[PDB]
Amino acid sequence: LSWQDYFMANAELISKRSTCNRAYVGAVLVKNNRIIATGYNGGVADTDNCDDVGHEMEDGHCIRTVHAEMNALIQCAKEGISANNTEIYVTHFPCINCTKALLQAGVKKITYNTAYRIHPFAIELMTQKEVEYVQHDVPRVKL
Amino acid sequence: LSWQDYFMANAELISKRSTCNRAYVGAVLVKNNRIIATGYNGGVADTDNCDDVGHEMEDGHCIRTVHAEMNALIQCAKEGISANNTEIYVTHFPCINCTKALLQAGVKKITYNTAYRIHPFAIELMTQKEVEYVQHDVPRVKL
Amino acid sequence: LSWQDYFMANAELISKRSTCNRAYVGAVLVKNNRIIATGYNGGVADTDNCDDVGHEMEDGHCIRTVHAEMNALIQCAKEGISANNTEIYVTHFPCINCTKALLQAGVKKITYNTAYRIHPFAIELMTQKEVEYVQHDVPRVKL
Amino acid sequence: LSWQDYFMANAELISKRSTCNRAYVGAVLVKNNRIIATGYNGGVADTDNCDDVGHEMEDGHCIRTVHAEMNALIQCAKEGISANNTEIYVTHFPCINCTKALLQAGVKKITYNTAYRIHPFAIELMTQKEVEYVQHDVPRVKL
Amino acid sequence: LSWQDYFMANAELISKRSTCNRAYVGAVLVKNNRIIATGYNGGVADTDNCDDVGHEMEDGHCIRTVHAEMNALIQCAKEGISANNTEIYVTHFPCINCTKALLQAGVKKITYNTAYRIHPFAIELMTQKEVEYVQHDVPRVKL
Amino acid sequence: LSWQDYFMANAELISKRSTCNRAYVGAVLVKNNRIIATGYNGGVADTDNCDDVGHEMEDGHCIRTVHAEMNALIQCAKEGISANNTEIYVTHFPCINCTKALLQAGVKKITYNTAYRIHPFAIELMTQKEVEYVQHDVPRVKL
Ligand SMILES: [Zn+2]
Ligand SMILES: [Zn+2]
Ligand SMILES: [Zn+2]
Ligand SMILES: [Zn+2]
Ligand SMILES: [Zn+2]
Ligand SMILES: [Zn+2]
Ligand SMILES: [Zn+2]
Ligand SMILES: [Zn+2]
Ligand SMILES: [Zn+2]
Ligand SMILES: [Zn+2]
Ligand SMILES: [Zn+2]
Ligand SMILES: [Zn+2]
Repeated sequence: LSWQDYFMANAELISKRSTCNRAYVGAVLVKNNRIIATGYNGGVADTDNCDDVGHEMEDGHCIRTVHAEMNALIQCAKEGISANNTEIYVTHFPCINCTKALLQAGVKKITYNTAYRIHPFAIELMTQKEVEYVQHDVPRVKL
Repeated sequence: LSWQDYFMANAELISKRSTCNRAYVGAVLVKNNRIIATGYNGGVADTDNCDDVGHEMEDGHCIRTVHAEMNALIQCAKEGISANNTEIYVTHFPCINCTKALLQAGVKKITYNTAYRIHPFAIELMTQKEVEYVQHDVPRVKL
Repeated sequence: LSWQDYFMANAELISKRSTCNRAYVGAVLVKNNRIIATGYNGGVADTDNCDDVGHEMEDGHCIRTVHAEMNALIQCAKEGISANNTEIYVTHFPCINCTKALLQAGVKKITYNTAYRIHPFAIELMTQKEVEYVQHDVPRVKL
Repeated sequence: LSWQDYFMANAELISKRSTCNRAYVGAVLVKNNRIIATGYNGGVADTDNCDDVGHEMEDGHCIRTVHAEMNALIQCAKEGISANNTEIYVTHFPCINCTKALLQAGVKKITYNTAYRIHPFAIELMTQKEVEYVQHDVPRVKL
Repeated sequence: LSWQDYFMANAELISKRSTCNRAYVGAVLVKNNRIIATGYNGGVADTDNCDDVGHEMEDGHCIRTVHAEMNALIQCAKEGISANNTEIYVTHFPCINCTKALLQAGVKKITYNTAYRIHPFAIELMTQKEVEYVQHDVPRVKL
Repeated sequence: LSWQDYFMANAELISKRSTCNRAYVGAVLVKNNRIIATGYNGGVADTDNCDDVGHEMEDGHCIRTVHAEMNALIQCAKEGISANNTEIYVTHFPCINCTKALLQAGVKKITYNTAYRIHPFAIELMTQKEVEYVQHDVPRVKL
């Protein structure tokens, strides 16, 4: 059982905690192969959730949640734990907004399981910032 | 100057470093009267800026920059410096996503200078999450 | 999955990285619902492992590895990450020394999956040191 | 008065705090010639001690205590202070178990005052891990 | 608006908080262009001040205050935030005492706005310690 | 030895590393019974010392060294290690500036061995700032 799997497996698990059916996504922040922070698709803590009270639409989607990736980053900021020089495992490739946050934060590698459309600017930023992104299936597992 | 005047002064001050024609924003994160992190309208560090190579519009908005509020938080993350129970001073009241991010980060007060129409969800959130928001102008300052 | 199910899941998960034929153990140190450190049946990092060069028996026990519980704590030490008032999830209940180490480290709960005969001194200790110990199975998990 | 002495002297002092006559041993963890953690031969804190209630035998010795070396390491884990890249001063060379812990922790040098039998595996591990161990008498001192 | 200005401007602002008219001086400790600590001319916190109760003379001056520079350093020590490898912006060049403290602390650059007489020993120490000091006017600013 | 005896012992111990003929001082900063930082009569690290090149008198006092009390605090600053709510053990009671620095740093007790005439302002301060000061001799110690 490799770290990539151990990590990519944790993402899929955490993504199940998404508090808004519109999207199940999980993210894990690793440093020295050590999980430091995690996140899934959910809104502010101690706040209603698209699950209990239904979505919070605004011409389109339940804007109620904070993206998993972002949530992971916020966990570092709230818990005061450095994210610079880390890598990340995400169920889906980050949207353009998160991609900028992750990079700004100092994340040096994006490991996704799947991805609809990777924003071209994402790719540009990643290139300029010299950050690699790699697909990596979710390992099938035991009891 | 008062503490508020000193902080809001910095908000207005740091916003001047913005690298995007379209907006000059500045955020100051404070904990126990100490500026711990800041932010302004800027893109990912070490990447082109709407300033040097021009904007990256897409739908009518140079999507290059990262909101000051966020950058201030990202800075916290990136440096392991905690933003739990902090207070923010911003030139303009946060958009709905920054609001979420900020509350999720653990900030308990948002002291703004300018403000359009605070999003309804913003208040629903600040209300539930018991965060207070106050207006305060930029003290006129000497040298 | 429940929080317990997510943690005990990782315990069982990380134990798979063990490098010693004779035992597959996995420890997950948790603080405020965040996995902060982990461990599995492994020897010193960057040294031969019962896996590659075979066991180092002496009296009938490959003494190469370090107990998962410990490695999880050592990881805490090595990274300056605190283990005070944390909670541990382990595949098998701690031997008497790990029990001591864990309590001395400041963990207040030991959630195990499997358990032989908890040492009497173990209970004397957990009792005095007011640490609680709970059993919980590994949730059956998908992909 | 050299640091080696200042440190080796502190070990002998702390070793006097051993809470079990069966063995008086002290240990000091240094980083940048700065004491970061210490330990002596004693059991879990806020627990009985071979001193007050007599030993806790198990076909041999009072298993009641945690080895000084280990205790020092635990202090880092409990207090959340990094031990990686540190050196150590111990009244006696570590047993094979502690030797593995210290190495795992990232201790880069063992300074002992005395030593019965250094486990061969200890020497092997230390070699593989490129860690030096040196004997160093205890300086005689003043008032 | 350059960082030198942003920083030198903050010093002049903080210097206005001096709680003893005999001297208005402010200091800012920067690391990675990030303010980490600050200080002005004032006495121990939660103590009287040459402002409210008049000076505390001793054949010369109100010894009641702690120099701004020193206060900044103390803020790091009290708040537990590393000052090694930082630079500093001060309204006035440090006296010989502070100069030694700053250097000991690990401050690698002194940026002053003005300076009466720079103690020769200061210059010597700075040279031996390879630390540069630079004058830098205070930028004139807005509302 | 008692805890006090162990700490005051170190104070007297570390003062022996002083590099200035004229005074041998030693400060031990303690938090929850752990020596966290120390100091002795020494100049800036990596600079000539009254010991090697002779004193730097000016008005009759080798102004080279930095007071032990301070160096202990500077060490705290330089290493990000907090000195809030700590306790200090010193060979000689602090001069008025160190007293200020120490209180401002957040230490709540000053356990000295020797003491000339405590400055009046020192008491005014320790009184207001509710810091207690105690005398205690250096325990006679063996090897
Ligand atoms: Zn939803
Ligand atoms: Zn996103
Ligand atoms: Zn633009
Ligand atoms: Zn925004
Ligand atoms: Zn084996
Ligand atoms: Zn064990
Ligand atoms: Zn015993
Ligand atoms: Zn041992
Ligand atoms: Zn005054
Ligand atoms: Zn000064
Ligand atoms: Zn001298
Ligand atoms: Zn002094």
